[PDB]
Amino acid sequence: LDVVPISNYRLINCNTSAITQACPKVSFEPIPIHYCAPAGFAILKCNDKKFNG
Amino acid sequence: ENLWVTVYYGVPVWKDAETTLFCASDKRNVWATHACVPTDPNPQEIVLENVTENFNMWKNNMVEQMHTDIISLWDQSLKPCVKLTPLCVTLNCTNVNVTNEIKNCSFNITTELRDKKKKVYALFYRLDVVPISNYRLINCNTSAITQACPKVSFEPIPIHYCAPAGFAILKCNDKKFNGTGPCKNVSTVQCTHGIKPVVSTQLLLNGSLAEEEIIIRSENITNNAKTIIVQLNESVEINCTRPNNNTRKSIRIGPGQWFYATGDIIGDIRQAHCNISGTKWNKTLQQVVKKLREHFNNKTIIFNPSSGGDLEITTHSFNCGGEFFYCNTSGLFNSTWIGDTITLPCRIKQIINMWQRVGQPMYAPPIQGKIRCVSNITGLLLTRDGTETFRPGGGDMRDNWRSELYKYKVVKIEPLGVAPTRCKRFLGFLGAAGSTMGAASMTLTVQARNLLSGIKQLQARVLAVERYLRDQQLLGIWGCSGKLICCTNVPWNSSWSNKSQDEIWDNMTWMEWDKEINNYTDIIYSLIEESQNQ
Amino acid sequence: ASMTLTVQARNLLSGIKQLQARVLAVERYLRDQQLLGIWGCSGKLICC
Ligand SMILES: *[C@@H]1O[C@H](CO)[C@@H](O[C@@H]2O[C@H](CO)[C@@H](O[C@@H]3O[C@H](CO[C@H]4O[C@H](CO)[C@@H](O)[C@H](O)[C@@H]4O)[C@@H](O)[C@H](O[C@H]4O[C@H](CO)[C@@H](O)[C@H](O[C@H]5O[C@H](CO)[C@@H](O)[C@H](O)[C@@H]5O)[C@@H]4O)[C@@H]3O)[C@H](O)[C@H]2NC(C)=O)[C@H](O)[C@H]1NC(C)=O
Ligand SMILES: *[C@@H]1O[C@H](CO)[C@@H](O[C@@H]2O[C@H](CO)[C@@H](O)[C@H](O)[C@H]2NC(C)=O)[C@H](O)[C@H]1NC(C)=O
Ligand SMILES: *[C@@H]1O[C@H](CO)[C@@H](O[C@@H]2O[C@H](CO)[C@@H](O)[C@H](O)[C@H]2NC(C)=O)[C@H](O)[C@H]1NC(C)=O
Ligand SMILES: *[C@@H]1O[C@H](CO)[C@@H](O[C@@H]2O[C@H](CO)[C@@H](O)[C@H](O)[C@H]2NC(C)=O)[C@H](O)[C@H]1NC(C)=O
Ligand SMILES: *[C@@H]1O[C@H](CO)[C@@H](O[C@@H]2O[C@H](CO)[C@@H](O)[C@H](O)[C@H]2NC(C)=O)[C@H](O)[C@H]1NC(C)=O
Ligand SMILES: *[C@@H]1O[C@H](CO)[C@@H](O[C@@H]2O[C@H](CO)[C@@H](O)[C@H](O)[C@H]2NC(C)=O)[C@H](O)[C@H]1NC(C)=O
Ligand SMILES: *[C@@H]1O[C@H](CO)[C@@H](O[C@@H]2O[C@H](CO)[C@@H](O)[C@H](O)[C@H]2NC(C)=O)[C@H](O)[C@H]1NC(C)=O
Ligand SMILES: *[C@@H]1O[C@H](CO)[C@@H](O[C@@H]2O[C@H](CO)[C@@H](O)[C@H](O)[C@H]2NC(C)=O)[C@H](O)[C@H]1NC(C)=O
Ligand SMILES: *[C@@H]1O[C@H](CO)[C@@H](O[C@@H]2O[C@H](CO)[C@@H](O)[C@H](O)[C@H]2NC(C)=O)[C@H](O)[C@H]1NC(C)=O
Ligand SMILES: *[C@@H]1O[C@H](CO)[C@@H](O[C@@H]2O[C@H](CO)[C@@H](O)[C@H](O)[C@H]2NC(C)=O)[C@H](O)[C@H]1NC(C)=O
Ligand SMILES: *[C@@H]1O[C@H](CO)[C@@H](O[C@@H]2O[C@H](CO)[C@@H](O)[C@H](O)[C@H]2NC(C)=O)[C@H](O)[C@H]1NC(C)=O
Ligand SMILES: *[C@@H]1O[C@H](CO)[C@@H](O[C@@H]2O[C@H](CO)[C@@H](O)[C@H](O)[C@H]2NC(C)=O)[C@H](O)[C@H]1NC(C)=O
Ligand SMILES: *[C@@H]1O[C@H](CO)[C@@H](O[C@@H]2O[C@H](CO)[C@@H](O)[C@H](O)[C@H]2NC(C)=O)[C@H](O)[C@H]1NC(C)=O
Ligand SMILES: *[C@@H]1O[C@H](CO)[C@@H](O[C@@H]2O[C@H](CO)[C@@H](O)[C@H](O)[C@H]2NC(C)=O)[C@H](O)[C@H]1NC(C)=O
Ligand SMILES: *[C@@H]1O[C@H](CO)[C@@H](O)[C@H](O)[C@H]1NC(C)=O
Ligand SMILES: *[C@@H]1O[C@H](CO)[C@@H](O)[C@H](O)[C@H]1NC(C)=O
Ligand SMILES: *[C@@H]1O[C@H](CO)[C@@H](O)[C@H](O)[C@H]1NC(C)=O
Ligand SMILES: *[C@@H]1O[C@H](CO)[C@@H](O)[C@H](O)[C@H]1NC(C)=O
Ligand SMILES: *[C@@H]1O[C@H](CO)[C@@H](O)[C@H](O)[C@H]1NC(C)=O
Ligand SMILES: *[C@@H]1O[C@H](CO)[C@@H](O)[C@H](O)[C@H]1NC(C)=O
Repeated sequence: LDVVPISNYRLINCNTSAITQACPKVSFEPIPIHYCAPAGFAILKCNDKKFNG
Repeated sequence: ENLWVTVYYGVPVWKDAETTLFCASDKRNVWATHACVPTDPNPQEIVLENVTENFNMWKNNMVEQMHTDIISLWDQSLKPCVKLTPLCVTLNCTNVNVTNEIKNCSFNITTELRDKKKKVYALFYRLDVVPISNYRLINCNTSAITQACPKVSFEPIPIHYCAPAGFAILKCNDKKFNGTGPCKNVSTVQCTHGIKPVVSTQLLLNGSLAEEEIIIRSENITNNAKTIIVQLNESVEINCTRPNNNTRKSIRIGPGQWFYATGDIIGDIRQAHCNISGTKWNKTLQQVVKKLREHFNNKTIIFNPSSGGDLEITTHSFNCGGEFFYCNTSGLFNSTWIGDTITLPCRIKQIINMWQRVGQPMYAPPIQGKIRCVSNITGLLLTRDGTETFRPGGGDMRDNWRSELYKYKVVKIEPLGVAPTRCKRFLGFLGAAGSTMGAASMTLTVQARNLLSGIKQLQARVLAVERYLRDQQLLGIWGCSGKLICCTNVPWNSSWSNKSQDEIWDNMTWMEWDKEINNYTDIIYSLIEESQNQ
Repeated sequence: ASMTLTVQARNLLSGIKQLQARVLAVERYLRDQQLLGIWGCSGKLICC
């Protein structure tokens, strides 16, 4: 899936852009991020069990 | 008798100052990086009655500010695109199929595959190619050539400059005002008019016109070391064209790296040129000379072509539809004055070095089809030789901007001050500046509110807050932390001022008062702080 | 020492790292002033 026919083949993105490899020491495991309010603002939360949106 | 020092805050006075201004303006135009805000759809102008202010366009720091911002916008806009360093190879150039100025060059380039090369052809203008398998691009031995980002036009967008909190921009409205001196009609504005960042070298294009007559502005009309800016009260149209039906060819250099080359030319090869009406040009010169004879004695005045230097200075350059033209103006500056259509041939270049920055060339991609544009000559840049001789010239861009910013001055508001009185313990912003103190003291809230109203903007905002707080801390120390008018118990010294209450309050303005007791402020402020601790 | 309070009060106001330092200095100044306003004597250095 990463190789495309054109001494037979080319990498799939060589005619469109630069491919950057993932930095090898960097994992992709999700870390929970909390979003918090600045001074002057507040975040309100809805607690209705059947609330759809 | 019984006079005491009273502190007033929000007093409509000011002192000259330099600061950071912000833009206001309103795809991907080179001058539209959105680094700054939209305009005010209805900005106000406040006439200051009875205000005389000394202006000096040659000491105006707004010019330096504009020059720097223009360079920055240009450079930011050219960062995200293709460099042409892969093209610095030897070219094989001939003239086999062009004419019975343009060379047909072949060369090798890379492709998206690093192990492959191919031979390609392109047309180049002679001015961009230097002989050494015969030729090299003109800047390959000195720097990297970056092509213009292909989706970015260079058409000027008016930029308004606006004052930060704590500052004001004053405008001079005298019809015959030249570069310096007192202006008897001063208005306060939020922002400047929009100024188009038009780049040109001998004639000024698309600027403002003079209202009554031609105005000749110079720092020193009697020097030879200074330029002369001549503003016309009537425009002269200049019709420029690039008649060759050039085609565009797109060449792949690498992985998403595209180069735009001139392809072949359809039809005849013709020379670029500009058309100026003969009669308007002559009327313009009779008037330019007529007003020049008012500074010069009744001597013969002659005009000659630019005396020397490179193409950027000897010719009139401009950007017309994205192409960079250089035109020969010897057909205009060639005359003697004593007590049909003009055709200027031109040249086109693709590799340019703007604002005299050596080592930073840019390649303008060719533009598909014919180009035509009509511009307004609104002024001239002249110099003098050591009969008086004038020549067109001056490649220093600050002179173009001085022709629009000459009416504006930046001042800093100084809201705190004192005056004696008998107490013991809608005009708009600065509208009261020309009023007497007894009237002006009633608009203090208007100015107090205007003290609060990228890194350079954060620094400006943080500093304005710090200034505000330093004044509030001082008032808290003296007393009356919550008031704009504060009576204290320091008695008034007739030695600071022996003027009567009527002279001070019903005749003098706050500006006059500020000057009158300017050197006692470091005494009075200390006395207030000291009496407070008793 | 209580007679030199203005000397120190004035020295509370007197790149990114400098902007952060200056913004923070302002914020702590204001927090002290807000507190004094809540207690009373918002404009005084000595408050009974
Ligand atoms: C002083 O002030 C003068 C007045 O403002 C200036 O003159 C004006 O200068 C501008 C900019 O050069 C001229 O505007 C250009 O006019 C071109 C002519 O098009 C004509 O035909 C069009 C047909 O549809 C019509 O719509 C136009 O109204 C007009 O009749 C335009 O083609 C050109 O368009 C550019 O901007 C477009 C924005 O969307 C863009 O889409 C265009 O793309 C085209 O070209 C590119 C090039 O690669 C192709 O790739 C595209 O596929 C497509 O073909 C193009 O980028 C623009 O509107 C204006 O006409 C002119 N006025 C006069 C009276 O001539 C002076 O220049 C100022 N002086 C100085 C020194 O600056
Ligand atoms: C690509 O690799 C293949 C590998 O099989 C090469 O094909 C032949 O491989 C055998 C393996 O024993 C060799 O003995 C042959 O000599 C190879 N052929 C040739 C002509 O040498 C194939 O040639 C390689 N292609 C390229 C471009 O190197
Ligand atoms: C880069 O090369 C790839 C592969 O040849 C191109 O992708 C093909 O584009 C055509 C366009 O119609 C499609 O029909 C094919 O199905 C695509 N192939 C694959 C594997 O997706 C791609 O368009 C090329 N990019 C450029 C800029 O030319
Ligand atoms: C540069 O291009 C010219 C193009 O004319 C080459 O000159 C000759 O071109 C004719 C065209 O029919 C060929 O038949 C000749 O064989 C070319 N001359 C030679 C000596 O081969 C010229 O040679 C090219 N130069 C380089 C460095 O390639
Ligand atoms: C890069 O190459 C150009 C072209 O040879 C050099 O420009 C020439 O410099 C000499 C110096 O005396 C001038 O006399 C020529 O008139 C210049 N030629 C042109 C076309 O302007 C340039 O100096 C070289 N740069 C470096 C760093 O060597
Ligand atoms: C002094 O300058 C002001 C502008 O600051 C002039 O006021 C303008 O006058 C024109 C006359 O048609 C009006 O259209 C504008 O709307 C006025 N502008 C403002 C802000 O009021 C004023 O006329 C000038 N006075 C003199 C003696 O030159
Ligand atoms: C070139 O100068 C002419 C004449 O001064 C400008 O055309 C007129 O400008 C006035 C300004 O109030 C308008 O009211 C007229 O409607 C304009 N004429 C037309 C036909 O629209 C012209 O706009 C100037 N060109 C540039 C590029 O500034
Ligand atoms: C612009 O106008 C000002 C004001 O008239 C000129 O300044 C005067 O220049 C004469 C020259 O001898 C001095 O004696 C006056 O004292 C100057 N007046 C002031 C208020 O300083 C100025 O020279 C003019 N400049 C041009 C290029 O016309
Ligand atoms: C404006 O230009 C004139 C002419 O160059 C200056 O006048 C000269 O000033 C120098 C200074 O010492 C004298 O030595 C010359 O003899 C003066 N020449 C004349 C003709 O008087 C004048 O000083 C300049 N003014 C400013 C403000 O720069
Ligand atoms: C520059 O081009 C303009 C038009 O774009 C010319 O203006 C026209 O001139 C003819 C001359 O007979 C008039 O009949 C038209 O009515 C004019 N059109 C407009 C809109 O005014 C202008 O003359 C050209 N300038 C030069 C120097 O040739
Ligand atoms: C502008 O064009 C004029 C001619 O129309 C050029 O002047 C000529 O320059 C050559 C250079 O060798 C002289 O031999 C001629 O005698 C000059 N002609 C006249 C009438 O003096 C002028 O050099 C060109 N200027 C620019 C900046 O290109
Ligand atoms: C300025 O205009 C004059 C007059 O048109 C030009 O004088 C010409 O000079 C050339 C020089 O070789 C003579 O051959 C012509 O016969 C002269 N013209 C006339 C009518 O006698 C002068 O050259 C022009 N200057 C420039 C720089 O072009
Ligand atoms: C420059 O020439 C081209 C081609 O001669 C003109 O554009 C069109 O090109 C297509 C290509 O297939 C032709 O089918 C069209 O008939 C051409 N248009 C016209 C009106 O002939 C292009 O317009 C020319 N440019 C100019 C400014 O004349
Ligand atoms: C500018 O000065 C004029 C007078 O020099 C001021 O006009 C006076 O305004 C007062 C206001 O009550 C009137 O009582 C006087 O009768 C006016 N004098 C004249 C001669 O009409 C004018 O108000 C001043 N401008 C400002 C903003 O205060
Ligand atoms: C690889 O090259 C050989 C050489 O003939 C060809 O037969 C084969 O079909 C090619 N394969 C691809 C994917 O191009
Ligand atoms: C381009 O590369 C080929 C490779 O053989 C060479 O023969 C040709 O002369 C090169 N072209 C130029 C203009 O150097
Ligand atoms: C190009 O190279 C040929 C080879 O001899 C030479 O004769 C010709 O004069 C050269 N042209 C340039 C511009 O160097
Ligand atoms: C420009 O100034 C001259 C000076 O006399 C005047 O005669 C001419 O009418 C003015 N032009 C305009 C458009 O007002
Ligand atoms: C311009 O005025 C001068 C004055 O002598 C005259 O000689 C010249 O022919 C005039 N030019 C035009 C285009 O009328
Ligand atoms: C005025 O200044 C003199 C300076 O010696 C001082 O002695 C006097 O008391 C002062 N008067 C007032 C009203 O401050």
